[PDB]
Amino acid sequence: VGDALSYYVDYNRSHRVVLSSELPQLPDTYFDGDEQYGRSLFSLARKIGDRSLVKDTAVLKHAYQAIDPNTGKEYLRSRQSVAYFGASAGHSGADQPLVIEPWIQGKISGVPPPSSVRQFGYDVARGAIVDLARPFPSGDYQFVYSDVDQVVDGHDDLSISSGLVESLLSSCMHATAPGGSFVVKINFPTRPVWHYIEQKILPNITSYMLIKPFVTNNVELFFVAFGVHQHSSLTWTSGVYFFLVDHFYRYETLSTISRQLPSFGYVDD
Amino acid sequence: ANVWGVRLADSLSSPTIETRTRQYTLHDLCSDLDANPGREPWKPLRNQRTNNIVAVQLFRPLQGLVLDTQLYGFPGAFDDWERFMREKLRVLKYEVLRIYPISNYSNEHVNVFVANALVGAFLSNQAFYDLLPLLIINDTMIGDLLGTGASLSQFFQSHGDVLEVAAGRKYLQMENYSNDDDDPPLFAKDLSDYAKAFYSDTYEVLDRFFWTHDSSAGVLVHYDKPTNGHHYLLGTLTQMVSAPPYIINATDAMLLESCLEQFSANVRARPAQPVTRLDQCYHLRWGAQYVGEDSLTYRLGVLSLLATNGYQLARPIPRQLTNRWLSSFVSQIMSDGVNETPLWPQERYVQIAYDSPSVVDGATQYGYVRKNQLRLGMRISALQSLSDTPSPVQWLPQYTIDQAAMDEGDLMVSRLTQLPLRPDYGNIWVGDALSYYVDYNRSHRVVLSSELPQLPDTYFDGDEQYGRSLFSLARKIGDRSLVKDTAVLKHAYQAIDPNTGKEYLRSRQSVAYFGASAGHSGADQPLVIEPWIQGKISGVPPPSSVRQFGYDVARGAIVDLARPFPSGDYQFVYSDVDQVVDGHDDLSISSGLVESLLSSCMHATAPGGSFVVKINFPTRPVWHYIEQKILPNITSYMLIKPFVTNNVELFFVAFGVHQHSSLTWTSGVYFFLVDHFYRYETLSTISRQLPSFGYVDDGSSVTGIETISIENPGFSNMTQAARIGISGLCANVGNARKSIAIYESHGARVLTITSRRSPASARRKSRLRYLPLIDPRSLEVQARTILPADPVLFENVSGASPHVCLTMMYNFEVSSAVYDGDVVLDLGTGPEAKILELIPATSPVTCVDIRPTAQPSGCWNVRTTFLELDYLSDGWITGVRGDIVTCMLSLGAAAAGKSMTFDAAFQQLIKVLSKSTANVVLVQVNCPTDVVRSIKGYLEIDSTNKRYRFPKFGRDEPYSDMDALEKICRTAWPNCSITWVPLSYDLRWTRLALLESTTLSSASIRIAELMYKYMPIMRIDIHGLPMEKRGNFIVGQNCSLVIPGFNAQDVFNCYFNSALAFSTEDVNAAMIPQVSAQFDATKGEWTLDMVFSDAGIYTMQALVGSNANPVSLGSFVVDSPDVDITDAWPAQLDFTIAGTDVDITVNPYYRLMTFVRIDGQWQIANPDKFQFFSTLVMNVKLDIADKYLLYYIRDVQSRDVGFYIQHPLQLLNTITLPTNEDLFLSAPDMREWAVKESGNTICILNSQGFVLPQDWDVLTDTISWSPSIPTYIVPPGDYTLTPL
Amino acid sequence: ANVWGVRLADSLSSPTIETRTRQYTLHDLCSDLDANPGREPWKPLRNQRTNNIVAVQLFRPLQGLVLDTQLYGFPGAFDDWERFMREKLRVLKYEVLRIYPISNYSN
Amino acid sequence: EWAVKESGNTICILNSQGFVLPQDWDVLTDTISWSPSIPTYIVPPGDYTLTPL
Repeated sequence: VGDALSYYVDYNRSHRVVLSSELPQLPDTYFDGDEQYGRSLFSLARKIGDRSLVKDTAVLKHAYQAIDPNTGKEYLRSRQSVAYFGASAGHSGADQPLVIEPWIQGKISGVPPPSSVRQFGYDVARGAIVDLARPFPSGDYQFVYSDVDQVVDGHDDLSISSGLVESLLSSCMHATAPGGSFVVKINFPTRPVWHYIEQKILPNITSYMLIKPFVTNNVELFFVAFGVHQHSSLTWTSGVYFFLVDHFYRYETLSTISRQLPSFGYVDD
Repeated sequence: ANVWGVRLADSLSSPTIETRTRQYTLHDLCSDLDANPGREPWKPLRNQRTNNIVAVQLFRPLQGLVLDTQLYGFPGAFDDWERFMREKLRVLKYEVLRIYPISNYSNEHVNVFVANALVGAFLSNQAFYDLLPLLIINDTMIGDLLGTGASLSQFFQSHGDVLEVAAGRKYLQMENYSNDDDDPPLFAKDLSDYAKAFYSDTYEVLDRFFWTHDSSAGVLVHYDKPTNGHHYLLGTLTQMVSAPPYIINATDAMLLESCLEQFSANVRARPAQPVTRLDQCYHLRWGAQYVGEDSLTYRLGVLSLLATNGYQLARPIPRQLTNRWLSSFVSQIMSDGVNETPLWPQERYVQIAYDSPSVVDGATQYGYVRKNQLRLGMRISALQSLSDTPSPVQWLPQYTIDQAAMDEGDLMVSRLTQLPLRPDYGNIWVGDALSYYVDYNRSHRVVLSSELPQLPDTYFDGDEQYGRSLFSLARKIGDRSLVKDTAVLKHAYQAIDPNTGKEYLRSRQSVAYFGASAGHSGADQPLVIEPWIQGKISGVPPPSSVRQFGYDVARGAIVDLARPFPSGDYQFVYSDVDQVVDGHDDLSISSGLVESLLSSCMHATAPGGSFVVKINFPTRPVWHYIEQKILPNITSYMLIKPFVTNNVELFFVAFGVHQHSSLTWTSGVYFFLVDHFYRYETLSTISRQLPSFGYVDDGSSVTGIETISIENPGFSNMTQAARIGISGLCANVGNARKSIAIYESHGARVLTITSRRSPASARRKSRLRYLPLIDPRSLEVQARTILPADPVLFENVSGASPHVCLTMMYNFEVSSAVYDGDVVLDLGTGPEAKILELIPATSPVTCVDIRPTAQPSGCWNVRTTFLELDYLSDGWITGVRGDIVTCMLSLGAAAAGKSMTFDAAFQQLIKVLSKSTANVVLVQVNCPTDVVRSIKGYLEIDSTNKRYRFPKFGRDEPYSDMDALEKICRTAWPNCSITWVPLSYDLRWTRLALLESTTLSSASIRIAELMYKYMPIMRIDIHGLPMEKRGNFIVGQNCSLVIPGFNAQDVFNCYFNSALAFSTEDVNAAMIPQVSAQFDATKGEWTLDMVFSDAGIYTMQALVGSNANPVSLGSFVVDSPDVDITDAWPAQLDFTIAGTDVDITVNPYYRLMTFVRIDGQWQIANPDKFQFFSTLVMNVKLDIADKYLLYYIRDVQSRDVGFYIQHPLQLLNTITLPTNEDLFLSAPDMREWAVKESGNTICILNSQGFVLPQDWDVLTDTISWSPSIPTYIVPPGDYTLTPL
Repeated sequence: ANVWGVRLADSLSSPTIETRTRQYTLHDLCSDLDANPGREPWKPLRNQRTNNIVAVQLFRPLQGLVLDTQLYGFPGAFDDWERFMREKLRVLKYEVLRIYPISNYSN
Repeated sequence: EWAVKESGNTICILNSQGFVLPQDWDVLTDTISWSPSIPTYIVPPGDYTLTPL
């Protein structure tokens, strides 16, 4: 029970350089039967409000505190253009993410309202239906936010998982204007993914940050990219290393536990 | 995915955990019999509309109700039923406890079968006592009964090792039930005997049992968790009619209900959440030879199989079922089509695909078989439970390399369209009205009526009328005659008489309203009057009285104002009297009346007074008449045009009547009219191309609605016909806004796509050779409901934002600058490539931008190539072909992105274009074409650091000075001809809005026009004829043009918005203040020396040859004077009726006027408080209220107010007050203000029950901005005003 | 304006545009039979003084009422009439759809 | 609702239903208040005091 906690990390030049290949991999058993059971039970027995909200408000507050050295001021300024990639109508009957309205009305401290917010995604209501994994008609946005999900049934399908992340990332880049920033939610962090970002993205962004709003036990992650389309020499750091290691360990230990509990609505004999 | 009419989702999903079974104990029985609030053996079902309980679902016991309903004697109301049941059940309970004391039998196992019959017999008054001894199980729930010769065979009888047990009612219908669409389906399980159950402890036996037993009806089996032991279900011959127009058999029914129940569970499947049974589907075991491959009973088997294997319905299944729904579903199941899946029914056993999620085979020992070589290439994932969406949603189609014949497209469309149909038109134009005016100016060049523009001789042609009517009908606005009157009235009240330094129209004068109309509104008079008289109209003080005359009067006198009649002298006569004409040859009559009306006004207006006369059709003869018989007898005049509908209607105002003068028509008048007529003309040619107001769209009109609807769509697999159509529609509207909807209609699920076609989309279409097919995925995934909406032509209701309008302005120019065959090179093209809809379908293009396009490829008719790259980089242009280059809204932000200066990027751009084949270049550029002024809220400029800031996007862009840009071009192309495109007056661009079903707003447009002055299009003809600017191109100063390359016999024409500014052929008849034409034969250079009176953009054109051939040169800009201003106040202030004089140092080019911002609106300051005269002096009467109000001085000489000058009289606010002088007091506003003397409250202004203090006095004519509020004269003292 | 007792105005005036005809489709029929709030096949007429609905004007279908009123068994109150009609019309609708499934005859 | 006072003289009440921006006041483009919903104004020289209600 209770509010959710957030774990994060950001780029620090003074940190020792690390290569994707040295970063922790996603457990090869993450998709085994019981592993799923564990994650489900935990999810069901967890008492909390609308999830997608707590998560968004969280990252949003964090991303708004990032300061650009070449300005001494925030990468995310108020009154800028926004795009919410993968917006969902939800059964709540709000017809859009719960974050939006509060955000726009300035009810969220530390996160000043934007100028406008466009919504895209298959499950949209106040937006346009599109396959964000491919090019589509839109403008330039100073801030792109993507809660777009990645789905996989088995482990050998992680190829697909990662592949979409690639396409999503790329799509964001193209949609984000120069000097802007974007966020991309990643369901299953894999080396191939870390490598890709490393090779094709870190070198073209001023800074980055990783966030984890802990609500349910899983590996889900939030990658934030600041100052887009500007050559740099960024790389994975030690902080990142440590961060992930803890991140995966946490999950791992909780799983082995929740895995020993009874079915949700079981019959005790 | 997709079987028959039913569409399945692209993913599978199934439950993983099954509940562990719990045996029934005596305790439980009694507890159930108690029927306590939380745990009753029943559950009520409500009608989804009315919400009344119409039926109950029974649990255990109560599954024994098997006899005629008449025997039970149940009441009809639910709440009564509960009592009835509770009571009887109680009695029975004790009967049980008497034989089995809870003290000793509480944990014993009870025989469900018996339990059920017990209650069931007792509730129907049948012998029940002989059942009790069997209530507690001896050794086998079945074995126990196999022997017995007790109770009725109505409950159960034995057949050797088989036990026949009667299936009891599952649902008990209440009284309210009515087979209503919104009533719940009961699947026949609400009637007598709907099935017979046969229990045994082993299938081999049940099977052999049916060797000698009819099974024609169908035998079902639950191989998962047999509700009470292994058993087969035999359907009876009863049926369900609740869901029309079908008649379902118990067997089919049972199948159906279960089948749906699983299809449901498959979606709410959560790995850690257990369900009663893994597979809820009943499987047909015996008697399939009576069912044909085309019977519901068969297809249900398929559906059942799918559901078991994990398929999910693409359709949303309500939590509570209703007949209408079931009816619909069944309807789909029975529609044409085929079984797209690899699953077929087999009595033999249940087939589980190798790659299916289900796990039953691992949880049961008999019944299922998993076929290794039976695979469904489907991903595993549950479904998204989305709520229903109240209005259609927008959809952006993405395309694929697949092609189709253009014909097939159009055909499929016409085969799927909902057309014809009458849609709601909507509104063409919205927002307040704009006013255009002009007044007499001695310093203007004299003009004769004969030189003024005539009314189009086609103004009365059929279509011309149509146009004007449609425009009128589609225009959303309040009472017209009001807006018009208030308008002119405000304008006429600001006219000042030199022989007085004060207004011609003073307050409290006599008025007469000629041609007053009663109107259908029921006001019985013009709406202006009352507000006017009560002083609710700022800047227009109330008169003394107003008399009304006219044929359609109510509060006046009926007369023929065209002839003499009994009346007095009026200081101000206002005539909204109409002039009517049927044909053009009748204009004689039209004009003739104007003559008579004018004359009549004159005679009715007293000397020194003024009058207004509305003129329907302005003709030379009219202008001439006024010229010859009126201007010479009036001090001054003015022309006004409140633009509401497109027409030529005009308002002529005459001031200081009956006083010899030498007035004449001026240049301003000329220009004015010319624009006036042009405006109309261009709008007409447009509105003339729109559909009838309330027309029926059959798809003929160039501008209309496109819409198709698919019944029980199917994508995943064999589509085409569907895919083609959808693609076809997209071709017809291309780039237009498209919205979809998924809903049920008459039993079928429907997909409806709606959009709108325009002449533009048709352009793109004609540019196609083949029809590009869309990627259905975006739709295929959709698994919800989106309610449809009624079609509207002009959809939006706010009217295009300034930004959009602006965008269109640019786009328009592009489309008109390109002709057939011309090759195009557009830089910074978007992914949608709107360009394609602008340039001709015969002109090939090359689109360049960093971001990849979303457009198709091989489908084009003429070359259409897209490139991924930075057009600003070096080395690539070389290989590219081009004739005309375009770069609209890109270079600016392009630079901002590279942290360059506009100059920098522009220079670069030019350098790149330098090595091109291009002859012409059009570039939208961030550069001021007039004095710098910010457009609050839309465009704010930083003089210091060259930057434009657009608050609507939060962007920052740099800009440069005209000189620099021109320089940069000239150095590159010395013979280039630079021409800055003029649009702040031309409305032709509007056709890219109206003809495209996009509503326009008067305000939005004006703003867009202002922004253009700082974001103009620079058109460059590289192989042109250069001009040399030398003078100081500012208003009222000396400019000079040097034009080489011509002869002494060649002429030049300078235009100013389609208006001829002057022609060297006769410098004496020039609308400009000064022009000089010289030619230096030695050099071959002409030198034009001029002085302009109006700021803006002028274009040059030359006529060469004796035949005179028009050749265009560039255009130049004439900035406005300095917008600097200062108020110099004296040392001592004057709080007397004389007022204090303030020195105003400002250029005379601008006309001033004061205002006040009250509650977010601009109010014209009272003309009796402020007085402007001659240097410039402002006499202002000091009001105590001034300390609570802030006035501003704003320029008015333009079609816009306070643009160049908006100076706040701050010193007026901070003036200090005299504690020993009689002061002037008026309420700051409409609120209640507390007047205080030394902190001592005296009274409260604007309060109900206000009483004028004895020592106070009232000022004859008020000073407050609002005439309704009076001004007082307070005695010396220290006052303070506090609002409440 | 002036013939007999009727006085005419000094001007003439006439419509210029005629509506393009639309053929009736099965879909339309059913939609009409549904008689949904906005598009019912009838319109009530009120007494200009009392303002009570005293009669209904029928459209299509419903232009087939040609037998003795006694045969139809219509109620007397308007609001009751609406229900009465709505219900019967519904029944008929399905009868139609049974022979002509919307899936195939909608257009 | 906060009562803005100038030399003890109540001027207006912030956050009140029916609040009307004083003529000599001005609005700051981007607010400063911890809560973006609350706007920042620019008041003329004077001795101010805020009282809550």
